[PDB]
Amino acid sequence: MDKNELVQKAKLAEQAERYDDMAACMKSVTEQGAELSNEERNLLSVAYKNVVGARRSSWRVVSSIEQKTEGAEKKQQMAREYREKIETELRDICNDVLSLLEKFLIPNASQAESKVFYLKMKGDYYRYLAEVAAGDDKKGIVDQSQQAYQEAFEISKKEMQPTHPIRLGLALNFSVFYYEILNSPEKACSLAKTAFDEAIAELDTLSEESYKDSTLIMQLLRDNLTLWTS
Amino acid sequence: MDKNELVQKAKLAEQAERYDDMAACMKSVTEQGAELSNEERNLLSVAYKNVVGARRSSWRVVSSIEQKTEEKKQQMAREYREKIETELRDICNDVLSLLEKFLIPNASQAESKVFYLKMKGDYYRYLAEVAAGDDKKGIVDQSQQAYQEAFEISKKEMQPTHPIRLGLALNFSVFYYEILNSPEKACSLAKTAFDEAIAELDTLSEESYKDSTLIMQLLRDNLTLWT
Ligand SMILES: [Ca+2]
Ligand SMILES: [Ca+2]
Ligand SMILES: [Cl-]
Ligand SMILES: [Cl-]
Ligand SMILES: [Cl-]
Ligand SMILES: [Cl-]
Repeated sequence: MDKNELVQKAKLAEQAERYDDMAACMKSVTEQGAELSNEERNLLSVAYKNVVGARRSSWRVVSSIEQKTEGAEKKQQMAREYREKIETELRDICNDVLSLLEKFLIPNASQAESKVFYLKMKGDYYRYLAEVAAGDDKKGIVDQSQQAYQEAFEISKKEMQPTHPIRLGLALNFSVFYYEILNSPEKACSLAKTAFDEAIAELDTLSEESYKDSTLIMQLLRDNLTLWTS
Repeated sequence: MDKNELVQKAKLAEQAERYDDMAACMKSVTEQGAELSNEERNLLSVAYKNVVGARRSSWRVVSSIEQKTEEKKQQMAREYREKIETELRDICNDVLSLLEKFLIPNASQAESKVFYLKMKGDYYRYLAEVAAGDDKKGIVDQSQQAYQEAFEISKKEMQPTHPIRLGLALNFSVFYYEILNSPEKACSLAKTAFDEAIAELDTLSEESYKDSTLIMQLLRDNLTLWT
């Protein structure tokens, strides 16, 4: 009921691996209208990542099965219908997150760190809608994802250090957007490489707190470069 | 809606790791009242094992947290445990109702009789893990009686290397160790099952050797742990 009580409840749900309970708790905290602490922001993000992620993973298995059944018209129809059922769940999750971002999280974000984080998150959830969209609505959704990422990108470039894990994480996800959604491997590689190289160049300005996360994300950036290069 | 379609939906749901959907499909298949095939009963078993399993795992983390508290936090942990318990009991009672109404009555073979009686033992055991005081003694006896009848039929009708007989021995030994706190009985049961399987090891066929030997390894791992 109370804010602090809902946060302790979310942490308990996290430990129980009951992420729908966790998402419900952090949604309620967000809806109280106060700016989320760094802890609360991370709890919200973890909760919804796991809720949407379960559907994404399932949709990837059912869509793959649907495509890899040629002659079975009845079996393919079942897979198609189950895929659509899963899509509807996924869309409702994404729309709940995107509504929270638009109504509470983005307008209340009083620091560049926070604003970049939430705009990146907006980019991610429009990207998850884009993964699942049919041709008519897809171009619009893809553009919404790109615009969110692009605004996040410009703010992080202006306000944040190249080694900042949120700036690096944005570069990772935006490069993935270009590769997987926009089919633009050259743009994806150049964004990823530039982010990696800028972090390498400013290796002095990197504190002992965000020293691990930063270097882990840099490794992921370069892993994508080597993968996409072949 | 038709059995064959529901079975295919269950398999789809399994691939998707959507186990509530899978359990719902196999529940409705069972409720048509025809004896389940080997494939169908295994789908039902996997579905509900995962559905109850999620609650059991959650109940193991929230119960522990409640234990290690000194406060408002304890009452929150208690109430969340109780909520998880309610879900868990409703799952177990669904499975146990399917077992009483459909599965155990229609079981035409000793193999399937043992399979379902073991299952009955398992789901009362999961209720026993979560019971306190009055109800527990009664819950524990139902588990034990299900296992005991299964055990007698398996010894009579199945070879020591049969995976269902071995799996029963494993779960019944775990019942003795974890529910009845009878470690000597648990070890004796597990040791006998392992040794008897080792002694008749030419009585396997190329199909079931992998499952049998995996359970044998789990039996011995428990013996090593429990010593
Ligand atoms: Ca859940
Ligand atoms: Ca599920
Ligand atoms: Cl949940
Ligand atoms: Cl969950
Ligand atoms: Cl499900
Ligand atoms: Cl599931």
